[PDB]
Amino acid sequence: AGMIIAADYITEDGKPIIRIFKKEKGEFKVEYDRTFRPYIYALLKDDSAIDEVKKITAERHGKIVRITEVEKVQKKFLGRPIEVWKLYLEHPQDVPAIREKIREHPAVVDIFEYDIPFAKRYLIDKGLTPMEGNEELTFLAVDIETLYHEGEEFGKGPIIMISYADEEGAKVITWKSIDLPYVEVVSSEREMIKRLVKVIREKDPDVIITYNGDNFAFPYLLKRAEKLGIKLPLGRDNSEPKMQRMGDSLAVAIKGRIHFDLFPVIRRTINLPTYTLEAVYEAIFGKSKEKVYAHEIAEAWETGKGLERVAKYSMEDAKVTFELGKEFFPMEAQLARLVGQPVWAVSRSSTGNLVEWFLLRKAYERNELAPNKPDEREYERRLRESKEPEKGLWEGIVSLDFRSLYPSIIITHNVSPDTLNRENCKEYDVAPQVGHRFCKDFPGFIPSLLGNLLEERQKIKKRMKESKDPVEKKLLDYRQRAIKILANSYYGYYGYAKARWYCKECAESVTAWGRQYIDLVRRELESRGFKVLYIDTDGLYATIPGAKHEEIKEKALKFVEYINSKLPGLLELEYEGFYARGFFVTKKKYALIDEEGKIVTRGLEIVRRDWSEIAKETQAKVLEAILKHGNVDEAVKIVKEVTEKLSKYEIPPEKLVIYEQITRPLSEYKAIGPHVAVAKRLAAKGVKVKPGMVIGYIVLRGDGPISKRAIAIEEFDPKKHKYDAEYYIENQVLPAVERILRAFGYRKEDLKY
DNA sequence: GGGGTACGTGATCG
DNA sequence: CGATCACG
Ligand SMILES: [Mg+2]
Repeated sequence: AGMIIAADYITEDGKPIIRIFKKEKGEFKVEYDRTFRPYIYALLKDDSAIDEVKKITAERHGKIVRITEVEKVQKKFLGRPIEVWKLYLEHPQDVPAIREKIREHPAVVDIFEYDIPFAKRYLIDKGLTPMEGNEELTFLAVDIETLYHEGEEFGKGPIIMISYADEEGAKVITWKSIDLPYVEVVSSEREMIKRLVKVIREKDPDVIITYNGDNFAFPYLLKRAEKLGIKLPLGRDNSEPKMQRMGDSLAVAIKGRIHFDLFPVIRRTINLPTYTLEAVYEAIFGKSKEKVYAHEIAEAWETGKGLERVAKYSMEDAKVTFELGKEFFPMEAQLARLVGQPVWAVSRSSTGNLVEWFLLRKAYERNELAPNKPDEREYERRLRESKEPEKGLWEGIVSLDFRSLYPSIIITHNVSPDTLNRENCKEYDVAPQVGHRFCKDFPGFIPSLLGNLLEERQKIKKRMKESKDPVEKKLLDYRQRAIKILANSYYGYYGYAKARWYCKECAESVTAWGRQYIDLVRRELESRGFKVLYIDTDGLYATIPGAKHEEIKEKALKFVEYINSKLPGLLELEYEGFYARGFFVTKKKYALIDEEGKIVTRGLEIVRRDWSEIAKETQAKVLEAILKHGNVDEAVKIVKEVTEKLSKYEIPPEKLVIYEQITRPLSEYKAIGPHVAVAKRLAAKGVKVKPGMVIGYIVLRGDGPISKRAIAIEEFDPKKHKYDAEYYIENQVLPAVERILRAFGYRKEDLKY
C-alpha cells in the first residue's frame, strides 16, 4: 500500500510543483503534481465588483502578481449559504503579496483561507491523509556529545562523539582512541560528521529520532559542518537539514524523512519537573540511567582518562532514544492520520492546533468556509474575556477525571458557533445560568464532527472485543486513543484565543451544562463518606478522612462503576489514580506523591537555570519534607535556616549563580536585565557575545536595581565581593516556597526568625 | 526549494 | 502599570 509521509512544494520556471513523499511496499517514492493552483476567497458587496477586484495587482521578486482566474462559488458560512469568489494565483508566495491589496478594496467585505500553507492546502483539497496503511517504517536514533566550557558561544567547542541506534544495536563515532566494541574511532571531527552522513544515507531511515535535536544536535551539527566546510546531505533529495523558527526555539526538518524529536512529544504526554533523558527513560521504562555531566565529559576528553565512561553514556543516550522513539511514535502516527497532517507538524503541535487542522479538512469536505484567525486586537480581547481547595496535607488521595463528559455535552446540546443565538430559530437549547441559546434546527458543524468521532471510536472498540488478532488490536488501540485525545480537546479549543472556530459562549455553556454532572459526582461522593479536596473542570481529588488506603481505592473504583451506570450515553467518569499524600494551593497549583514515592506537581516547581541552586534546593527540600516526611514544621524550619545562612554569608557563591541566555545582538535589547548588563561589560572587555551564549551571574549588595549590582561569575571574588542576602532571601528563596507554604497557613513573613 | 510558526507564566525593566 | 524577556 502507498503511505504518505509528507508533502511540500518546489518552484520550476517560476511555477509551483507539489511533492508527495510516499512509502510504497518498502520503497521511497516521490510523486509530482504541477496542476494544483493556489487561491483565496473574497466576499464582495455585489457581483458587479468582481470586474474591479479581478484587476488588482501586487509585486513579488521584482515581477508583478495578478489574479490568474476568478470563480463564483456557493459555500456555507456561520451555518448560512454564502456566495464568495475563489481568487486563483500562479504561485503560493503570491498570496501574502496580494491578500492585503484585495482586503483594502472598498467592495471586498472580507477575505478568507489566505494563511493556509500550500502543501497543507493540497493534502486537504485532494483528500489525502498521511500515515495510512500497514506500511512498515524504518527508524534511526541519533545523538551527539560536545566539548563544553562555562559560558562559551554556541558551537565553539567541537563535537566529540556521535551516537546512533536501531534494531541492529547502538554505536558511537569518536575521533580519540577508546577501546569498546561499539566505538568507531575516526581521525577528526570532520571525518566523524562525514561518517554520520554515510550511516544515515546507507541505513536510509524513514524516521530520524532525536532527543531535543531541534535545538541542540542538528543546529550544532550544522554549525560545526559550516566551520569545517562540509555539507550534510541528509535529505532524500540530498538537501541539508533545514532549521525553522518555531516560536523563539527551533524546528529541524530533513526532506523525504520524518525528523521525530521526542522532546516536544514527551513534554506534552507526561508530567515531570525535569525532562532530562534519564528522568524520562526511568518514568516510561522504570529503569535507571547514568548521567555524565558536561564538566566530566570535558575533563575526560582533555585528559584522555575515563573516556570509556563517556562513550558508554553516548551509546546509552542513542539506545534509550531509540527505545523511547519506538514507544511514542505509534500514537503520533495515529494522530497524524486522524488530523490528516504529517507527523513532523503533528508531533510539534498543541491539541488546539490539531483540532484546527481537523476542522480545516472537514470544512473543505463539507463545503464550509473557514473563519479567519483573530487579528492582534481580537486575540487580546479574547484573552481579556472572563471550588477553592482544602488546606493542609491530605493522605490517601484518589484522582477522578471529568474530561470524557464534555464531547457528549457538545453533541447533545448542539453547542457550536454556527448554532449560537440564531435568528428565527424554531427550537433551541438554553445553557443553565449563562443563558446562551443553541439552535436545534440543524446539527452544528463541531457537534456533527464530534458525533462521528465518538461513533468511530465505539466501532473501533467493538472491533477490538471481536478480534482474535493481537497485531490489529494494538493498532486499533492507538486509533481509539487518538480519537479520545482529539475529542477531549474540543472543549478547550472553544476557549483558545488563537482558534478560528473560537466561541466564548460555547465554552461557558459547556462549563454550565458540565457543572450539573460535576455537582452530581461531588454530592454522590460526599454521601459515600468522601471529602472532596480539589475540583476543577478537568477533574477532582478526594479522600475518606482517616480511612485505610485499600478501602479508599475499593470505594472509589466502586463509585466510578456506579456513576457511569447512572450517567446516560457516552458520559464517562475516569479513575485516574491514587496518591499517598498531597496538598493543593489553588487551581492547577498542587503537589502529590504516589505509593512508589514519585512526586507529581502542577504549577509549583522552579527546576530551571534562571533560578539559583539555593532556591531550587530549598524548594525540593520543602516538598520532600512535606510529601516524603509528612512534616510541614520541618519544611518551615528548612526555610528559616536557609535564610539565616544567607544573612550570615554562610551559603557558597556557586549556589547563587543565575543563568540566562543572550537571544539577540546586545544593541537589540529594549530592557537591560541583569544578564544583559553583565553581557555588555563582557563585550566591552573583548568577549565575543553572540546569541545562544548563557550568562552566569551573582547579585551583589548595593544601591539601585539588580542589573547595576550583578557580576559575571568568573569576576566574582569571595574576598572582595559581598552577595545580596536580601535579594537571595526575598526574590529567590521565599518566592520559591511561599506558594507551597500558603497551603498550610504561612505568609512570607512567617518563614524567617 | 517555502512560510507561518508556540504557550503559559513569572520576574524585572523602564 | 505595560513592556520586555526567558524558561522548558
Ligand atoms: Mg546526549
